[PDB]
Amino acid sequence: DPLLAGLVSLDLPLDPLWEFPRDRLVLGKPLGEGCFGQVVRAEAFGMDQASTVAVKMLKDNASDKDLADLVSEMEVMKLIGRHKNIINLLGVCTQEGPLYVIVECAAKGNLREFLRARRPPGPLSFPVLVSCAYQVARGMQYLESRKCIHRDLAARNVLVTEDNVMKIADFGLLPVKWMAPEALFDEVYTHQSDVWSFGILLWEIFTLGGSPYPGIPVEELFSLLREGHRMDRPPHCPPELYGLMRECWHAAPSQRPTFKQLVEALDKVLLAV
Ligand SMILES: *CCC(=O)Nc1ccc(CN2C(=O)N(c3cc(OC)cc(OC)c3)Cc3cnc(Nc4ccc(N5CCN(C)CC5)cc4)nc32)cc1
Repeated sequence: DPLLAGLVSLDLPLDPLWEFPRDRLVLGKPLGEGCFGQVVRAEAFGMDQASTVAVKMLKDNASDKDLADLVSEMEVMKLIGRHKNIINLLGVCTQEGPLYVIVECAAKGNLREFLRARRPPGPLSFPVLVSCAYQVARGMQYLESRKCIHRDLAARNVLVTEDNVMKIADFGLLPVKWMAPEALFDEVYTHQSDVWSFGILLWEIFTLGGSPYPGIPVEELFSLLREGHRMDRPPHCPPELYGLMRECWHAAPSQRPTFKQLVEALDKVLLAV
């Protein structure tokens, strides 16, 4: 791999808006596993005193394509801007050392595992669940306003902080069960296909980390969706929230709610409870 094998130093351009001093960073233990590169917990000073963050870097066997992908993800996160319910870029280290991309840490892991660990034989009351759904819709509303189509919205892609704040990951760049029909069949992706995926995520939330379309092989999902198959109401789900899911899975993208409406609708349920 030319660039990584050939250069003693990697002369990425200095962006002063984002560059973070390496000596104010303390690298710690690895985070998750290793399918999306190498990510570690770290402490960052003066983001005065410390705070916990997550740091992505190249695995020691990275290819030039891994380098390009890390850089591109970095660049995309710079343009998207900050919001409470997404994993935010906090800084980069590009000058005179290894490439480090510093983002927000979410101590409790992804939403699917958070929910499943806390299943009852309470903790996952109706208000907690609606709050999860609400927070994710707010993040998606933000992303949509920044013209960012996620394309892989799922509970495994939503991370949970120490304070139970939902944060969407992988906004900057088997998934088939989260894909809208127009994306499944015609590889078309729009904000309204993210809304479909959000419907699946909603079902995920109210089955407390359940797996979508249980018992069904991915190969048959094509025709099943074509024949108009839809998942049924989760036991932990009032008919009015199920109505929301079903609307998100409208065959016609224009007849699905927008994220603005999902936020307003879920906000209402929260005030009531
Ligand atoms: C192949 C499956 C797999 O390994 N998935 C996976 C890998 C790594 C992470 C960790 N991340 C993460 O990648 N973050 C991130 C980086 C980044 O780079 C620019 C961009 C992002 O979105 C745009 C996100 C962020 C992040 C924030 N917090 C956490 N916290 C975390 C805490 C605990 C855990 N656990 C996982 C599993 N188990 C059993 C216990 C605890 C994971 C993550 N992580 C990341 C996530 C998934």
